[PDB]
Formats: sequence, structure tokens, C-alpha cells
Amino acid sequence: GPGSMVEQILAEFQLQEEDLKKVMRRMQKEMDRGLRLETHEEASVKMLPTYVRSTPEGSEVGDFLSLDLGGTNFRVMLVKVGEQWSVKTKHQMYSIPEDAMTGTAEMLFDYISECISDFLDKHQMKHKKLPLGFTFSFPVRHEDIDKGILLNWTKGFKASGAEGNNVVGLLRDAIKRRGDFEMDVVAMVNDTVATMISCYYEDHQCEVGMIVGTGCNACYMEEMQNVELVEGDEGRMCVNTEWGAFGDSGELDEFLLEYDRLVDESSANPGQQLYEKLIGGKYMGELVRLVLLRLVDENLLFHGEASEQLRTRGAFETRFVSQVESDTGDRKQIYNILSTLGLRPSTTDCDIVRRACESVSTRAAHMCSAGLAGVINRMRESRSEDVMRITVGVDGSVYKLHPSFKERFHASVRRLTPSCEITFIESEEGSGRGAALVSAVACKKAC
Ligand SMILES: COc1ccc2nc(NC(=O)[C@H](CC3CCCC3)c3ccc(S(=O)(=O)N4CCN(C)CC4)cc3)sc2n1
Ligand SMILES: OC[C@H]1O[C@H](O)[C@H](O)[C@@H](O)[C@@H]1O
Ligand code: NA
Repeated sequence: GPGSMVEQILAEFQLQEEDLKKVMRRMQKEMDRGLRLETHEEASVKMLPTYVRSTPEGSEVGDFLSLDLGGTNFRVMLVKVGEQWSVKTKHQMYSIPEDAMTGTAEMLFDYISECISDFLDKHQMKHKKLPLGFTFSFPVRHEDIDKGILLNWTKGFKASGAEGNNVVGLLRDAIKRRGDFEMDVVAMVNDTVATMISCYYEDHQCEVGMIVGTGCNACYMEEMQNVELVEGDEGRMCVNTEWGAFGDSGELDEFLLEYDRLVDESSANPGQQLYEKLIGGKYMGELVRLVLLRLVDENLLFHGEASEQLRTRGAFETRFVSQVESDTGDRKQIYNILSTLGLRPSTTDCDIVRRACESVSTRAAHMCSAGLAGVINRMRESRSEDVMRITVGVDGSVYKLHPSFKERFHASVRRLTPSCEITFIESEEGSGRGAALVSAVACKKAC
């Protein structure tokens, strides 16, 4: 409105502790709703049972394959477990073409199967039939540890014939059509789950997995008596919260800003994954772009004139946000970004662009922290210890590559979780290694 000022505009992103506690308590309410049989179907946070349990008592050595499929690339990993346990891995990255991102799920899996076939050829692992763990970074309703149907794509990925289908069967069918090799798919897990398992290997206190990358989600070990969707009260079972859909029932309405509505309105999945849209690297850069456009329309930035690039959706990558915030103080990192976008920025413009990035990324960290606090505080209600010692495994480009996200996030989480001694583990290739590690236990369990 009238009298607009840079600080006043960027201040809209602030979230006071009372705001974070309110977000946190609402997340806990939605988590309870997704866990109970009565409200599950209408719950925004699905709390999907993963069928990964705490009870198996043994594992085994051997060679295990891992497939890790996200929204743009995928990697194959060969994990060798030997002997105390010794774990050695090899891997290869692949990128899904175009006659895929728009094509059928069958086309997608055929390409993935061709890639796995080539990987095994190159490592002379064709003769031996290997077990494969599958990390699939999308919402899946599991029927067992190796059976789940895709509920819906997220993060703007698409491929017809996938939603409503058993993802494992899709991979199995494709491996079949290739017919030049055998492979047993022994488990399919979400990337949050694989990440928690890869960290659990190194630290058994790890019972929470989290991802802050293209998307944002979390899994944690819940008491079986609380998982109403699976008969039994013995032990714990990992639950994939799919908390990115938090707010999809209106729970965040009072916090949403115009920039958030615009990002949602123009996204590939309007009205869905609203919490994730406040945090995820898929949306962070676009949020900063809308904020910068607002500043120029108010004649507070670039003397009111934006460039063609700046005015096209997706032009401000989250990678750019991270680079802006890494600036040493001389504006070179910032200038390198703006100049490449067709802008002739002043030193002041650069400083304004940095404060805008900080406003958006700080809000992401704070929103994300209320979610994690909600998970950790809930868990603490099932332990008799005064101080709960818990380890959170985390993966994701925002958490790992953004200059100061990690620290803001950690600090905010800690302020909201008294009586909890939290250790954060930044996972290295966990999404992929966790799938292989769970396969060894699943293979041993199946004798
Ligand atoms: C076969 O069908 C089924 C059914 C249920 C099930 N649950 C499983 N659970 C596991 O594999 C559990 C899940 C953990 C999450 C936190 C609590 C325990 C698991 C336990 C231990 C690890 S591990 O410590 O990473 N590790 C893997 C490598 N081997 C050589 C040593 C042990 C990895 C996974 S496998 C399985 N298979
Ligand atoms: O990859 C991070 C996350 O992205 C989205 O939120 C997906 O829906 C979820 O499954 C995943 O875990
Ligand atoms: Na149960």
C-alpha cells in the first residue's frame, strides 16, 4: 500500500515465537489426525505407515543394489556389506530424459531398467541375481515393505499411469520387459526413511529422517499402538508424515502471504503441498523473485525497472538465493547473479537483494523448525526420560548447500524443544545407501 519501505515489506516474512509455537501445535494436531483410523482419509498430513519396523534382530553381509528416484535424476548404487560390519559403496548418476518427464510411467521405468542393466554390466554384476532397495521420493500408500501405490506426484513431476499404481510393480514389470537379467526388489522406501536408516546405521539414536531439498518432508519412528492403520501394538514402525501437505486443509491460512498464493496459483499442483511451498528449494527462488518484483513495482529496487529474465517464472533459481547469501560483503557473489539476469544493479540494489533472500530463507528455516519441533515433542511424550536424546538425519540441497539455513533451523528447533538433547546428522548419500541397508535386514529377515 502507501508509504511502502524495504524493511516494512521484508518484515512481512517474520514469524514470532508465538507464531512458531502455534504452527507447531497445529502440526501435532494434524499428525494425530493422520494416524487415527477415523480421520485418516480427510487428514492433510497423511502419516503413512512404511512397514519398516524396529524389531528385526539380525542382518547379513552381501552385495545389495539401490535405486534412488527423485523428480529430476536418479542414481544407482552397489553397496557391499562385509566384516564389525564394513560398508563400501559405488554409484552412478543418471538423468531422466524428456520423453519421460512428460511420458508414461512405463517409459520412465524402461529407461531406469536400461540404466540398471548397464550399471550391472559395467560392474560385472550380471551373473548373480541381486536384491534391490528402492528409494522413491513421492507420497506412497504402502501395503507392505515392498509394495506401495503412488498417491500423487509432487514437486511438479509428472508421468501418466503412475498415480494409483503399485510403484514396485512398475519397476518389476520394466525389469521384466528387459528380460536380460533378474532382480528381486525387496523394499521400497521414501527418501526421508532411507535417510533416517543410513544415519541410524552410524548412530542408533537416529529415529527421525528429514529432507529439505527440492521438497520438504519428515519421517520418524512411532509406537505401533499409535499406528492405527496397521494391526499390532508391539515395537515401533517408521511413519512417512508427508508433512509437505500440511496447510492443505487451511491450517496455515493466517500465515500465507500474497507471494505464497501466487507461487501456489501458478504451480503444477494448486492447493497442494502448501507447507512445502514455504520451504522447498523448488519454490524458494520463485518466492524471492516475486518479492524482488514487488520491490521494483514500488520503485524501491533497480530504480523500478526489472529485466526480461527477472520477469519470467523460474528465472530466479534457489541456487541463486544460496549464492547471494554466501556474499563476503563485497557484493561480488550477488553481482554475479544479478548481472547474469540482465540487470545493471547498484551496490545498494545488491544489498537489498541479499536482505530479501535472507527474509525468505529465514522464514523457510523457521517454518521448517516448527514442524520438526512438533515431531520431536510428540515423540518425547512416549518416553519416560527427563531429557530425550534423539538424533535427526537430514539430507537435501537447501539444508546442505544454503549458507546459513542449517544454523537458523537448528537454533529455532532447539528453542522449541526443551528437555530434548538433539543431534543433527547431515547425511551423505543416505537416500541411496539407506535403501541398500534396509534390504540387507529385509533379506536376512526373510531368511
Ligand atoms: C522382510 O520384510 C520386512 C518386514 C519388516 C522389516 N523391518 C525392517 N527394519 C529394518 O530393517 C531396521 C529399521 C531401523 C529403523 C530405526 C529402527 C530400526 C534396520 C535395522 C538396522 C539397520 S543398520 O543398522 O543400518 N544395518 C544394515 C546393515 N546390516 C549389515 C547391519 C545393520 C537398518 C535397518 S526390515 C523388514 N523387512
Ligand atoms: O524429497 C523430499 C520430499 O518431497 C515431497 O514432499 C514428497 O512428496 C515426499 O515424498 C519427499 O519426501
Ligand atoms: Na498398530
